[PDB]
Amino acid sequence: PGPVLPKNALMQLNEIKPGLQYMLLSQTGPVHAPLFVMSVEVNGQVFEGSGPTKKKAKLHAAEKALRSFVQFPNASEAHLAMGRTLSVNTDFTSDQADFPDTLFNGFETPDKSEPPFYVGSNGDDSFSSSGDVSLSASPVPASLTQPPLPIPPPFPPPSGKNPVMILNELRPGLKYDFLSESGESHAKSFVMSVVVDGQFFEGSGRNKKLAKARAAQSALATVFNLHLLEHHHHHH
RNA sequence: GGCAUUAAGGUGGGUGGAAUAGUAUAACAAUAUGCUAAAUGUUGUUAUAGUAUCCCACCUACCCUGAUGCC
Repeated sequence: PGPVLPKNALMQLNEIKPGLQYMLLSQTGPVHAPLFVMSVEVNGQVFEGSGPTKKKAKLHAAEKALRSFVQFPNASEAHLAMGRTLSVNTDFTSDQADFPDTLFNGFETPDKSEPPFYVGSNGDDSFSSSGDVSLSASPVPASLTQPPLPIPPPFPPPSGKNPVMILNELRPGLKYDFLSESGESHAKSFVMSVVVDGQFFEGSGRNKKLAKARAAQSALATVFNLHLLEHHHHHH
């Protein structure tokens, strides 16, 4: 239907509030996933809530203490004739609200190019199947819109710019890999590859920096629908 | 065969610099709940800071290749 807001628990607490008290426990963790546990006290009942940042913590705390407090807005008696326990009858289930979507078929080109389409006496294994794999990605199919190579066509490397950061600051939502060399310590030719939005790029060089500058340059221009050698003053 | 000097490239480590990210602290205003009043909440603007992510430069060590000289 739509989103929700804490203003409910906030207003409601503000109403019931006879003069309550908020506490802040924990508050420790990494620099980007800190945990705060705020505990809220009314009439001697305290309820603790664990959220990132103080907002959600105090919120959940307020909710709990609200629901408890509405049953003890005042007191004059107590007992011990009650308690609580645990269970394990929930380690399994019999219902859901979602479904799988994984692959179930796949194929590979039977030859260096597409097979005939006007004959029936030049083979015996290209008209009696439609797939042979569903658990791998080793095939090398095509789309008649780009060469069948595992890589896009060649591109010119940079000569003073550095596309690794531009890309890693316009769309850092990628991953990179590094690939083999071709010498002992001289005439070396290392390479890097990348995967970006699902596409794949690669680039070689005399060192790891130059190789990433070519693989990145390729990834940037293609995925950003832009280029790197057609301007030089877009900013200053 | 060993030794000296000179030069090119690559790799590891250390140091320094920059950008991005989330959180936190502090100030100001507005908006909301009550408006008897108090208090609190929500949002906006501004300033500051440990860290994490990533890059760049410098320094050092190592590896390797070229050139020349001596024995």
